Amino acid sequence: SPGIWQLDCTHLEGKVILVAVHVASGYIEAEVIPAETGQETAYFLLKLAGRWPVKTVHTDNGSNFTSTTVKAACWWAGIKQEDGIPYNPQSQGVIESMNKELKKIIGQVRDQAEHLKTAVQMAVFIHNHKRKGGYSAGERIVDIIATDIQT
Amino acid sequence: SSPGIWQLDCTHLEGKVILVAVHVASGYIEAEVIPAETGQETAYFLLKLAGRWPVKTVHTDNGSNFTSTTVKAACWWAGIKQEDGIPYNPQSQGVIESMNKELKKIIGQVRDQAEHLKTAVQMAVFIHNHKRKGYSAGERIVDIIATDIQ
Ligand SMILES: O=C1Cc2ccccc2/C1=C\c1ccc2c(c1C(=O)O)OCO2
Ligand SMILES: O=C1Cc2ccccc2/C1=C\c1ccc2c(c1C(=O)O)OCO2
Ligand SMILES: O=C1Cc2ccccc2/C1=C\c1ccc2c(c1C(=O)O)OCO2
Ligand SMILES: O=C1Cc2ccccc2/C1=C\c1ccc2c(c1C(=O)O)OCO2
Repeated sequence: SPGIWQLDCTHLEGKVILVAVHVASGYIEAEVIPAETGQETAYFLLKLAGRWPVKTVHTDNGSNFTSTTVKAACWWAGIKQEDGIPYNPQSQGVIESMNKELKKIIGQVRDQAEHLKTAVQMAVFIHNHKRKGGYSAGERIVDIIATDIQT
Repeated sequence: SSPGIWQLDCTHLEGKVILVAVHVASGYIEAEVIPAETGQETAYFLLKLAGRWPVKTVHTDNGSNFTSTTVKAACWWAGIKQEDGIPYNPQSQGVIESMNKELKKIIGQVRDQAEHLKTAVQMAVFIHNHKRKGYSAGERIVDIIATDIQ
């Protein structure tokens, strides 16, 4: 469970925002891409798994589930690729809520940056630092993974 | 003071620039390929970093990025103390130089498995961070920051 991530893809300004959520903590990484292809998704997972211990990924849709490039990246990085089917239905709502939160932050900083990608990274910054402890998502992920290392 | 300190490091390969941030206390890195090191690239890269780890201090890699107003804007935004990168401890220039070689060596060993340099560079970041030294850099940074919170 310290190793489970969920991929999430949302839209804004006719661009695509790919998001990985660390399910246990709510911590995210996100990027702007021109379209969600297998190649983007695979490259994004390679980045994530080099930066956090990614054991399992719940892919956002069936195309990325099926994608050969995605499977190659998952194999390369040691990731157990899974579907992202909400066998707990509160899953669709939690994600939908995140997407709305993120878009609201992106809107609040909209003005401080010329490009959408800068706004998105500002929104990642704010989401990850936001106090619940009240511990933030960033503190939780570190706490979860550190606990896990000492066992 | 050590859990928040990062060092910027810029190196070259295949006519492109590899921008690296090293968590000084753990050796853990993030890195990107850019067409050229500009203030804007450096500022955007720092914004990314500080959204993903608690970045308190950055030692910039050179005086241009030290001076750059875009880099100062991103440091301000993200709450980062921008410092110089003067190796007051000389054991620094040597540690950074070794890393760059280690990275290029890893990039060379994977270079065949990916069409693009960016992919090879992220493979290298993956290999460096996971390498057992037997704790890894990725293990160390989590333990350093966890200890700090608690
Ligand atoms: O003006 C500000 C304040 C600020 C605070 C934090 C980060 C960036 C910026 C910033 C501009 C900017 C800078 C670099 C970029 C970039 C943009 C942008 O305007 O989108 O796009 C890609 O690299
Ligand atoms: O530990 C981590 C991992 C991480 C990853 C990304 C962002 C923050 C953090 C983080 C901690 C943290 C969190 C929120 C904060 C904050 C701190 C902090 O510096 O302790 O101070 C302001 O709001
Ligand atoms: O073939 C493989 C094996 C592999 C293992 C891990 C990650 C990528 C790849 C990969 C290809 C690839 C995929 C996406 C990319 C990308 C490349 C590339 O070939 O550089 O460049 C940008 O997005
Ligand atoms: O805890 C962290 C943070 C982190 C950030 C980035 C990469 C790895 C890790 C990491 C741990 C880890 C490290 C090396 C390994 C390894 C593990 C692991 O999965 O625990 O298993 C194989 O070599």
